[PDB]
Amino acid sequence: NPFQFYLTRVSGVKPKYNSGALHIKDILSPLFGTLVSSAQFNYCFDVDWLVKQYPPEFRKKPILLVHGDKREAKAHLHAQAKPYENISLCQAKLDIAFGTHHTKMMLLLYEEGLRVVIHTSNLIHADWHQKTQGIWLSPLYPRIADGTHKSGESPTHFKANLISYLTAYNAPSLKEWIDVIHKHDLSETNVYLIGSTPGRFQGSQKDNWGHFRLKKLLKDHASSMSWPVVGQFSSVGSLGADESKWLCSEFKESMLTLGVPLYLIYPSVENVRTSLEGYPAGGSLPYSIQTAEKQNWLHSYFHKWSAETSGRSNAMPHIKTYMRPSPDFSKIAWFLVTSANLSKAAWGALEKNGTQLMIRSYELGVLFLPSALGLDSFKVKQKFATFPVPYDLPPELYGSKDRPWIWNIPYVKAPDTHGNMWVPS
Ligand SMILES: NC[C@@H](O)c1ccc(O)cc1
Repeated sequence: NPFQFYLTRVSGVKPKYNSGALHIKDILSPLFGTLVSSAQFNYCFDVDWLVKQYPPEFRKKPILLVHGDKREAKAHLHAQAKPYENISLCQAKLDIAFGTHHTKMMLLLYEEGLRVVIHTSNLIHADWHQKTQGIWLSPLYPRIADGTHKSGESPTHFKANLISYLTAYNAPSLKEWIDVIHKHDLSETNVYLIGSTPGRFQGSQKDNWGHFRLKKLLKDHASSMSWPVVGQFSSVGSLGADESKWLCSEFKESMLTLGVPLYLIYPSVENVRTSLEGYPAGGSLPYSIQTAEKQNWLHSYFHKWSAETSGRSNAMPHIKTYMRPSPDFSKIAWFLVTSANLSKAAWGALEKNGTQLMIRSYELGVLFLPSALGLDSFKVKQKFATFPVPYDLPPELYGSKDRPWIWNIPYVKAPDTHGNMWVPS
């Protein structure tokens, strides 16, 4: 299995749909390595829950929480963490308004080596219970021989790219992690790192982050041959008065680069209502009416969540993925799993006559390119060489009575899976 792409365990589906799936407890298990230290990058944290996910033998090893919380939220997290002597915090600078530290990553230092986990879940119980989430698991990276001269770099430049991603935080606790990474051999890595960090980026720096980073990698490492672009996310930013301000102009331009139909997959109200969680799934799909009403044009692109292939049509998506399938959806030019939702905040927007890329947030994903395996395309695994696309293809268009889930309006005409309504207030 060259991909090491996994879905999270979902409670309440037939065990067969969990056979290849991982829970955070599986990831932190002693079978994965003898744990020495770890760093947990994320957005939302439940500290008490998090510590319980570690096996008892490792619960006392040092843990760094890398978050972007400010003011009261920051003190609240510090409070959550106070009781546990072994936990430190690193607040990621967020100098631009409306930015978040949204990246989900685990750095796991073991006696036997190092593991990097890049994924889509918050460190709270409900993100790992009944949601469709994605995980990339790196191989066990060995420590570089105490007396040898090697970069420990991969053909994909993962080691250096990860270091540059961490370097951008300018944070003392991350420098130690940077030092740990320097000391390991990451050469077996076959994926590309695509990061976002807060900044306004000029000249050659534009290629470093966000959608320009992706455009850059697709230009250098993909080959060109009508192939659609598929985008799949759980949050939607304000994209502009029409499709030509950002979505189809700079954003799609990056995505269609190689060496045109746009499908956007986003849960409808019906998807959420009939889900395993019901309407409360909607708490993690924060599309607000203020944003939606500004951009009714967008919803023509929306397609339903459907994941029969993985038994997860009722497990609402918190994963985010982008890909480039062939016209019959049987193969793909590339696949990306990332924390980046469909927002300018996450991906970048061009400013100052198009000489500046403005990103608001930290995001991180892994791009799977066939060339990194010495292929030209991946065949799509039709039943979750062959890439495990986690939802059904082709995607299904919203019906005429369908609506995009909007989290801050009420739904009171029809009860959900648990006989409940939704009245946010
Ligand atoms: N459910 C908490 C809410 O703040 C939220 C919603 C969506 C996310 O991706 C992360 C957090």
